[PDB]
Amino acid sequence: MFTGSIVAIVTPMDEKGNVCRASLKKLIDYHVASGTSAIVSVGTTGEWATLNHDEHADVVMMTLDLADGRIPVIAGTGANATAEAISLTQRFNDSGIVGCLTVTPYYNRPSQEGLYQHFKAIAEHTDLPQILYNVPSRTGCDLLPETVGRLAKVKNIIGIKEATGNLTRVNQIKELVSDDFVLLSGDDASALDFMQLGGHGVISVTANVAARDMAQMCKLAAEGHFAEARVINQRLMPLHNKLFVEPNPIPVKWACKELGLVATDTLRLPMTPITDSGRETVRAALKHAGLL
Amino acid sequence: MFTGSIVAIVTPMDEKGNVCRASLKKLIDYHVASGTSAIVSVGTTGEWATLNHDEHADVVMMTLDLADGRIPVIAGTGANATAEAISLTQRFNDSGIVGCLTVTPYYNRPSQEGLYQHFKAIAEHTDLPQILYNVPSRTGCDLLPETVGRLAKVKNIIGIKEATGNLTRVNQIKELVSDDFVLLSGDDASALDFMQLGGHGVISVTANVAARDMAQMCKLAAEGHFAEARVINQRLMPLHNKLFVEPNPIPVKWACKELGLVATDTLRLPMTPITDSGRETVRAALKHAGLL
Amino acid sequence: MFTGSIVAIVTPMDEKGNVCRASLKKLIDYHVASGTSAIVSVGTTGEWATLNHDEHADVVMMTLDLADGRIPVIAGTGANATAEAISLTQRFNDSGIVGCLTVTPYYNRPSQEGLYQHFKAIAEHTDLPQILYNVPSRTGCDLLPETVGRLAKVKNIIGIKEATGNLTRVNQIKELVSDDFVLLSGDDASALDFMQLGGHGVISVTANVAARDMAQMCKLAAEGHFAEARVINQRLMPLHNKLFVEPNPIPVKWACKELGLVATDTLRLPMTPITDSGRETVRAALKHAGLL
Amino acid sequence: MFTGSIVAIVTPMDEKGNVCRASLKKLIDYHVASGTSAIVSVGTTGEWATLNHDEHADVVMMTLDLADGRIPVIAGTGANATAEAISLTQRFNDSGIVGCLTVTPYYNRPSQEGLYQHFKAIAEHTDLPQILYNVPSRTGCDLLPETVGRLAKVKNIIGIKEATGNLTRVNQIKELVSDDFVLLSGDDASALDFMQLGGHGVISVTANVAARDMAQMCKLAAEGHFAEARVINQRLMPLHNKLFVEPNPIPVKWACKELGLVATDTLRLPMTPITDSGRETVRAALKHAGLL
Ligand SMILES: [K+]
Ligand SMILES: [K+]
Ligand SMILES: [K+]
Ligand SMILES: [K+]
Repeated sequence: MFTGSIVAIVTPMDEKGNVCRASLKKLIDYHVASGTSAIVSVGTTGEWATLNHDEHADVVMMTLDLADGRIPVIAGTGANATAEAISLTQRFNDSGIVGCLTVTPYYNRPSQEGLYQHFKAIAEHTDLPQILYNVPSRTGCDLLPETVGRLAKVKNIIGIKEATGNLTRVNQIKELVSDDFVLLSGDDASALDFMQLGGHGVISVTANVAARDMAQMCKLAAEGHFAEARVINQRLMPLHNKLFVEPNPIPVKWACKELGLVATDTLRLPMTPITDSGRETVRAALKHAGLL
Repeated sequence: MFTGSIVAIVTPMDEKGNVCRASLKKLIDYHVASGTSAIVSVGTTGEWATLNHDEHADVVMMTLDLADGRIPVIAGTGANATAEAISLTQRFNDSGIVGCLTVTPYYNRPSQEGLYQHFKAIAEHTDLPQILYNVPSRTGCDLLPETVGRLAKVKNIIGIKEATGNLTRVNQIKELVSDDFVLLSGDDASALDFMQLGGHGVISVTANVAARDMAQMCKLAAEGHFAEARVINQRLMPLHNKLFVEPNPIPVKWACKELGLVATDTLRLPMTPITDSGRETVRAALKHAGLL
Repeated sequence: MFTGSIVAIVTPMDEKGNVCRASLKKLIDYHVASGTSAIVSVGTTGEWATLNHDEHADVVMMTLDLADGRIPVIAGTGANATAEAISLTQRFNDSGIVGCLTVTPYYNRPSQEGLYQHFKAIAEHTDLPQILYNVPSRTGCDLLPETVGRLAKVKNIIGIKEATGNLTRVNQIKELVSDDFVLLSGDDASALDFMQLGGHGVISVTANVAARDMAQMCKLAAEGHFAEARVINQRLMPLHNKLFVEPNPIPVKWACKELGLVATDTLRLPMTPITDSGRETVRAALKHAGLL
Repeated sequence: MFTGSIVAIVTPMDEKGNVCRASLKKLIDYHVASGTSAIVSVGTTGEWATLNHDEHADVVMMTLDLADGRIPVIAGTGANATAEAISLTQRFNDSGIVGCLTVTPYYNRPSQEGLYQHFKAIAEHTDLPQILYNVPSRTGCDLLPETVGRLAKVKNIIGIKEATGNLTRVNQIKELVSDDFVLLSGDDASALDFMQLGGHGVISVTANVAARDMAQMCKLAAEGHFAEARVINQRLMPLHNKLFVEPNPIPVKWACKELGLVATDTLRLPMTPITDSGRETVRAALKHAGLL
């Protein structure tokens, strides 16, 4: 499922930094119960950066086993070398995931033609649906609407998570792609605006701690009831901002711990424990949302 | 050494995308003859992003073998995960390299405290000298002078490659570190300016194809002969700019092939072959520098 | 009238640089006939910068005389000194204009508190409605939503022309102001998006040459018929971009001359005549819009 | 001269907002005693934006009278309209000023060809030496090195105040102009660096309150004594930063009052009185420099 509120799920860890199965089960049950549309497993918010390939596959497989067919799972699968991206994607074929979230090559700053070849080749070598992920603040490269237009013609490239926060991209892309191509916000603070402009949903950090309100907001937006969705969005707006007061997923993991959703807020270096000042800003945002 | 003209050497490839030993030997001999001070092996310009860790080590080991003690070799060794950077660096202990060029975590955008802990931990698990590498346009992370100052206190963190192109950083860092911390430019176009402000050399892309000019420029600079140095700079300025006309190392590999320094200009996806327009551009720059 | 398609009208000049009454009459008749909502006289596109105070008042008065009650007129009235802004605004009280478009102080980069005091004082000293004008690319200062919220409480401050092109500002502002506060786009390329997000109209450059299509687009947008408005917007999008291929109003004046709407395309230094390359880009945009 | 430490002098005011002759005399005597090289009268820091053209001329004439030939006086003379800049400059012909600091048109964002024609026309209608002034953060216009090169050929365009803080510009301009074109910094924080790269002095805000230190810094710099110069720079660096804690000249006028150099810190709207927090900040900077 590729519409509505999709959670960019944390990968909960014990005090040693290893994946905590009990905490993950608690999160998945929460998402099933709260009407979340799907789970992105080992995306950015899932510390894709710091898990080894074994861990990355283990977390996705554990998420699928725990979900037990109750909610669809999308795996985070990008890489900055095209042969690697292909390789890692093969490993998930027939896993039970419904799709892959594949980021633009980071660090090596490819041309638009390079991006076209990269993603075309990934898609050629799988039957899985691919969702392109554009996040220039992290990767140093910006997948432009024209190139998204070229890629949307590839049968298996089915949508984009547009994380620039630049709302002009919504209708620049829409006009170049077919009506079944999915446009998903990757910027919680601008996501309601994104849907009002014609976007189809959000791949959300805030959804980790406010799943029901996120799922209701996105349904109201889909129905056209923007004034009603905006009431919910105004209560969540402090979280949408303050979950990035320190690098993601530091604040959201601390919030999940405070709510009792995970056992510990531990992350892997170079992510650091939340500062005291951060804890206070996040807890005030949680109170604004009505969660504490 | 860690001073003068240090080449960010290309990883020359065959048509299959694997390292070409004959071409690498030819380059290394060229650098020895040209007066280059050191070689950074499998840094950014050497396609660190698209070699796997074994391929990367094979290139470094081959480069050391071929250098045969005639020219010092520094290995590119970043990772965006701290545990992984430590293992990946450990592999070169007792290899023969003289130090490591370690990049700031890319994509995950750690805090300055996070950067401090990452580099401190790397430095504690090795005896090799570490040169920090700041290139926010690629990494989405900017290692600020205050943090460099804190890290320069760690015994084996010995210098920085400052690739922002922001010349104010030279004296901001110089005032916070001891007189033997090395400051190197990572931006060819501003490197002579960077040395004029107090920097000690440059880790250069342009040096791949103008090694003698780059070494003579840097010697003059170190001797305080800036007007003289600048005449050489003006001759090379179109190269300093146009070797980034398309994403590095696309232009510089073509240039190396056009000069007879390597057998093929092949790169790995998502890097693409140079366009016709890019060729003409780089060819005019080579003509300007007197190399063609 | 402060809703719909409002034209940022050129000030047509003869070959000597003096205002051309016959050309101005032709434009005003065209706007009356084409369903434009109102005319902004001597705004940015009207070369407010280069007219002396005598000329500025003369053009507004001539525009009012020629309009003859058929279309409302808004005068451009900003200044970067608060006493001056007050002074110039007094001169239009009882003129027959319906309102003033008052820009944020340019060059001196005031604080948000400074902006608050500036605009509060202007509004205090007139009965005329004031429309705030935010255009940081021109002024060096950015009137933020919080400050717009404070100013919207002043009885006479009735709306804003938001020219950043940053579409997140629409609902940031809306939520802080009352439902009768008018939100007007000042960025033709993003103006339809702006209205879809809840904006009320556009103060438009494109409207100078495509008045009817602009007026129909804005009415469809007001009715909620965004798919229909977007068809028109897609035909106008080359003009929305290419009217800024050289500094405004250079391209739009050349376009008005090409259509026969004004006698000459003359501007005042430091605005320069359109280049040949500019003429060709603009004429292709006009053909795309169906106007040539 | 047009070299060494040149003060961008405040226009001290009474509580009514008009020039305070007693305070201006005291400042001018202070500069003569301190070794300042020249005074820029009614530039940016002198509130050029909020004086009318007569008030501006009165200040310049009073400054010359009070200077009594002891220290050269340059007048701020920009306009964003070419015809107006020419008239406004003509007024100072035979006044006694030694030259004019003429700003790039603000707000109307002319092309480089437009900037060339504007400055060329100004220079042709006067015999006074013109110093170009590039400050895109205030003007929205960036006068590029290539254009400076073209303008430096005009006999009485004699130098540039480069207030971008972009240190690469020093050598880009120096390579295109003759050895007697003057390059001055307009950014206190980077001015010593700018001189280290080949610049000839600074038009300084900090010099209002640390005139002796600034003059000694600039002498040392001109003599090649950069380490010595830098010790003075480090003492003044918090001032160089915090005199812009709130919009210039809000901090520097408060500082002048706190030092007993002027009678009141009054400014004209939209400049606002300094906040309590800003006072404490600037006071700590003054303490650091040893001036309080
Ligand atoms: K498709
Ligand atoms: K050290
Ligand atoms: K109001
Ligand atoms: K000259």
